[PDB]
Amino acid sequence: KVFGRCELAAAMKRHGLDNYRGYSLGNWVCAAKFESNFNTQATNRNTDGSTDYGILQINSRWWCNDGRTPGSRNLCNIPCSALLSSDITASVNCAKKIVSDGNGMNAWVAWRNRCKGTDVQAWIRGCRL
Repeated sequence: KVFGRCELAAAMKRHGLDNYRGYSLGNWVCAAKFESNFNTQATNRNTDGSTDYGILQINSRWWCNDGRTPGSRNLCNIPCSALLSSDITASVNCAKKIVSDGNGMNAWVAWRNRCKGTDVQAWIRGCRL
């Protein structure tokens, strides 16, 4: 599923990401924009042999199991394919663990390079939330 911007904002808010670990909703929407282009089916292989999955590009080395990643830990206890669903529940629950792991949203490299420090409020402009 390719989410609309306000569609994704409303779902992320419903699942408790707005101000989660102190990160405003616009931070999460901006992260998803630049990690996945709002596409739940996005996958991208990393050089270490892991892969990132889903709307928030969650990695198969620490967080989900994809069966082909050396040193896999599966800390979210979920198959990586569950993170590709049109229902973002599993991605949000895993994202909550990731953003709590010590480095905050810097775990998302596109957030750090493209969203951090910017006017992230713009990502929820116009939305009825």
